[PDB]
Amino acid sequence: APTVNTHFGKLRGARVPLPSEILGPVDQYLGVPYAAPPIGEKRFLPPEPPPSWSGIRNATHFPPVCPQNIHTAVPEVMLPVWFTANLDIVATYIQEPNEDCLYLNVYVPTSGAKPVMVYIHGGSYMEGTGNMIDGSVLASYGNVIVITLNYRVGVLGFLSTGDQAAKGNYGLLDQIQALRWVSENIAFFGGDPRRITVFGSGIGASCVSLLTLSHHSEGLFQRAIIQSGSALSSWAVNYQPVKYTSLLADKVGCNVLDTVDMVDCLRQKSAKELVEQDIQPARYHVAFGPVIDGDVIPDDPEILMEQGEFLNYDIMLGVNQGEGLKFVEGVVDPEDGVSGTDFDYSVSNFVDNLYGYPEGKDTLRETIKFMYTDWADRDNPETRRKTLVALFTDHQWVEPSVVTADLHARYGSPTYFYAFYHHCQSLMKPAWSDAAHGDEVPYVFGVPMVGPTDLFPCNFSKNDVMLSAVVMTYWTNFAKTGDPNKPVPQDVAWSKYNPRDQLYLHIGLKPRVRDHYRATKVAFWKHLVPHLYN
Amino acid sequence: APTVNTHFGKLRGARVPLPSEILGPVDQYLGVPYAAPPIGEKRFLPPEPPPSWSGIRNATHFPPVCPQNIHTAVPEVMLPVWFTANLDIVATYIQEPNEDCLYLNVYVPTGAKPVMVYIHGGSYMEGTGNMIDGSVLASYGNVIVITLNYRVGVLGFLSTGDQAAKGNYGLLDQIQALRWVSENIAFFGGDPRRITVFGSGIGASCVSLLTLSHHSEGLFQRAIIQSGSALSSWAVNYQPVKYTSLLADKVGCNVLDTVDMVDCLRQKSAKELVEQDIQPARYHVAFGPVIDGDVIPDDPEILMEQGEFLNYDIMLGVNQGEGLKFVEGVVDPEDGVSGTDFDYSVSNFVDNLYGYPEGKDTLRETIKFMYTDWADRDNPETRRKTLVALFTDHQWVEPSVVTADLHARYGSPTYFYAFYHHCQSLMKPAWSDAAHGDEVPYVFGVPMVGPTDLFPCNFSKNDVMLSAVVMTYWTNFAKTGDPNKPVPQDVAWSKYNPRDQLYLHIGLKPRVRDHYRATKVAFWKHLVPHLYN
Ligand SMILES: *[C@@H]1O[C@H](CO)[C@@H](O)[C@H](O)[C@H]1NC(C)=O
Ligand SMILES: *[C@@H]1O[C@H](CO)[C@@H](O)[C@H](O)[C@H]1NC(C)=O
Ligand SMILES: *[C@@H]1O[C@H](CO)[C@@H](O)[C@H](O)[C@H]1NC(C)=O
Ligand SMILES: *[C@@H]1O[C@H](CO)[C@@H](O)[C@H](O)[C@H]1NC(C)=O
Repeated sequence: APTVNTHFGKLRGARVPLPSEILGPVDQYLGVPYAAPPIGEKRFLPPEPPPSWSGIRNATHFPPVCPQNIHTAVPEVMLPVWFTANLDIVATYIQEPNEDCLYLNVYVPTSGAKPVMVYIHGGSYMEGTGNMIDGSVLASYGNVIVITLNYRVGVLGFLSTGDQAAKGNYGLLDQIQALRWVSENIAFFGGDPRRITVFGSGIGASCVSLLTLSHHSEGLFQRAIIQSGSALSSWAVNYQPVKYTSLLADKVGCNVLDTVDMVDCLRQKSAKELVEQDIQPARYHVAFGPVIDGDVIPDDPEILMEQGEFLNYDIMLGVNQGEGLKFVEGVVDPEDGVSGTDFDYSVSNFVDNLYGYPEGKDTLRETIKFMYTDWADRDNPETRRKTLVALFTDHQWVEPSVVTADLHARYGSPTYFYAFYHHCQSLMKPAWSDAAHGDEVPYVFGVPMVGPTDLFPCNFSKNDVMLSAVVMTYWTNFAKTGDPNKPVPQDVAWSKYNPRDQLYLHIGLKPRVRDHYRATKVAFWKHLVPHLYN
Repeated sequence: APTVNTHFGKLRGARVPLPSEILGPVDQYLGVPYAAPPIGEKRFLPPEPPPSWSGIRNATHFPPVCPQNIHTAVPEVMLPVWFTANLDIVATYIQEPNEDCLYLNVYVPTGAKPVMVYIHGGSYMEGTGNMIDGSVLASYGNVIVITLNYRVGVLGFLSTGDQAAKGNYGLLDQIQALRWVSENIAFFGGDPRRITVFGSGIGASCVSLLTLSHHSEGLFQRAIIQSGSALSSWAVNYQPVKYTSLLADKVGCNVLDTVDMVDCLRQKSAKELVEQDIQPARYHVAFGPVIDGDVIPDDPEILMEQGEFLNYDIMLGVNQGEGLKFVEGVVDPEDGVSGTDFDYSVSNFVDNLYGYPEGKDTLRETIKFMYTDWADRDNPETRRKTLVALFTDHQWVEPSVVTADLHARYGSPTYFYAFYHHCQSLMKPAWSDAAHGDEVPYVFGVPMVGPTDLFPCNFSKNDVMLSAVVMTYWTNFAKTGDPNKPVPQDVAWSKYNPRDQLYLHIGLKPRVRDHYRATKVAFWKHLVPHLYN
């Protein structure tokens, strides 16, 4: 009977033994309320502290997830491969969602106060839950506390009228609120409030990125790990909340004169209704997500990076070899190639969606075509496919991540960069593909140590286990000391990243330090492309 | 007393033994007239057959070279490094030039032998085949080597853009010299059926043009085009009318009627026409080959598409650092180039070649980007290398590749190379790679004789070994049209085609590679035309 005392009352967790003998068991406390339920008047309002309970509270079972619908259309590209490939298994987690969903899960190892790693999940700002990820392995192996949380998503989480009626960013405020709770209470679990690291993958990483740039998050956590995401990608921030919110208002018939009144009208509607609505944004953009409210996000995220807000965090970030898999998947023939006409089509469509037919568009389009053509093997259809993925991977992930890594390490503050060049073999993904979006997740959470799971049907080798131990060792070490190499040595040194040297860690079965990761491509998007048009 | 009978008379050459003991002696016949003197009425007229001579002609000494002046300004970048670095020694060859200068030199080893006809070239204004001694190439490769003299500068390429002066007289001289060889080299033990013509620099620009001419038909079978093309900005003069009239004004021979001004120009001393300081636009030529519609029927690129030169076996290539003189002015004592200096030269380059058209600003930044090493942005030494490469790629590599592509289009025999070696000397900065003309000494086997007045290089044993290799490749091509047959190296030089793009990397360790600087070549060929109108 594992019990822990907190500022709001006592709660009872469970001791669960890992299938692996070598790994020790963990005490896990599921469904701990970190805020008062955001329902009724509380909807579209910042989170409030949870009420206290007089007795011992049961933390044995998973709570309801936040209102969401996987069947309803959402941007496919934004979601991790493991997610879309296994929608059936995911559905078992999402069933019976409730607006009362602000809960978190805690995984504690069985010397001294332990570091705390707070994970932020994320599919597309519309879906997902921390429940899918079981932090037991990461906790027991690295001897740290692992936390997975649930936050308001979609309409309920990010609705904004662009004024005082609905400022937005409620999903982010929940994360802040969840972080305060950990800061004030994790000491009760044997956790160190002074050593708190927050990390996420994909959209989760975009959230982590934004948390580092916020005044509200100041003092709560010390380090961040930003995996395959940034505050700078086209779908990280919604620059038209007013447009998409009114579209919602019309669909539910909540159209009225005063924005204050229409928000109130939205409060009356069932939580289910607001979610189901088919509100599609412009391609590679988001209809409901973080906005620049002037409070939580005081300015354009890039400007905030220049101002130096997030320099007081130790930061580790990186990308995968083939993130943008879904960008070309539609157009790949059975021979695993892409035709020249198809290449020209995708490149042009890419320029259409991202740059929107500006002056000199014809000039840029040809320039993009040139940079991502392998002139040493012009005709090869397979290589044509690789470059096409690379085009999307570089633009949406690599360049924004690198710009972030540069701006953070500008004054020597601790920064680490990586490129993930390995992935499990599975039927979830075409055999010709490299490490795709989210493919780093299983190794971070030590899935090969437990073997194949319902969510990761991968056929893990001994090599997979070996790398997973390595990745976790790097990851937990960073949490403990802000240095990937200390204190637990590998049984290669991960060098610090600075704008001049540009050293990064190539993570694969063959690990090594390298420099200037795709710098020529990164330079193209950062420097040359802004010049070509206007 | 080495004597040979010809269609124009008997002539006696001299037999000279090579300093290398391994190499056998050669019979050399110097100053053989291949055309009637182009003087008086003959000036600015196509070459005519040489008159016969009744006695035995002495061919032991060099004849006068064509009218030229090395002191008078000519574009420095166009000239080979060995030439400009040793103007003093060059001057001894150029002394006493005479308008009666259409002579050639023959080098014969002691069955019928292949004939290699070399065409020299600095800038169309100067030079002579006399400077190059084909004895080594002849004795080692067992082939006949021929170096010729042709009309240069005003006398060689003056054009009024009409019938008064069609131009291309320098090329016509080369054609005429080739006819002479075709009809008479059999008397020397040569095979008229196996004739290869080759040249370096502007000389290579000529060979390229000869292959595209109707006039050259039937004369020669193979060509070796070294560090030159018919497509470079300075290969063809597209404003002959403009520069010719400038000359007329300076000599005071300017008139409305073209026939009369040409006639007046005939009156002037050969001396007067040469000395004149007439500078063309940068990287362009004031006097050179023109598109007359006869010798050069159309734009050289168009002629390539039409397929004129497909019936020739062709071998061509470039050097690693051709464009040395493009950046030499701007190199600091640290052997580096500053960013401001980098931006300056790149901007000036776009100014000269593209002439400030619309979207020049967009193009300028794109050039800057492509030739910046973003993996070592700050390095001043690397900035220097890229600056050399920019000029090297644009002026030599890309035009050469385009030529090689168009020739091998239907599978006709083509071979490509990149020369990645050079001798150590004071002629050239120590940091430099193989520069313009640096392949010449190895082609002509200079290391076999050791350092000469024209090539003060300190040749190592490695230099000798490579020179043997290069000559073996070269002479093999002359004999069979294949670099590998019949004499084996004791590496196989693969044929070049547009898809595979295989080339021979020539250095102390020769090897086959593919798609030589293809990304850079593709930039100049495909992307750059798009940016500006
Ligand atoms: C918690 O669950 C246990 C059974 O697992 C039950 O005995 C206990 O009464 C529950 N506590 C509360 C407060 O409901
Ligand atoms: C899973 O492993 C088995 C061997 O145990 C193999 O037959 C199968 O191909 C593997 N699956 C994938 C997707 O590689
Ligand atoms: C032939 O010419 C050479 C020039 O090198 C001269 O020295 C020689 O005396 C001449 N011989 C005769 C027989 O005229
Ligand atoms: C002369 O040769 C030596 C090596 O034998 C070399 O180090 C030196 O640079 C050479 N000097 C010149 C002027 O070629």
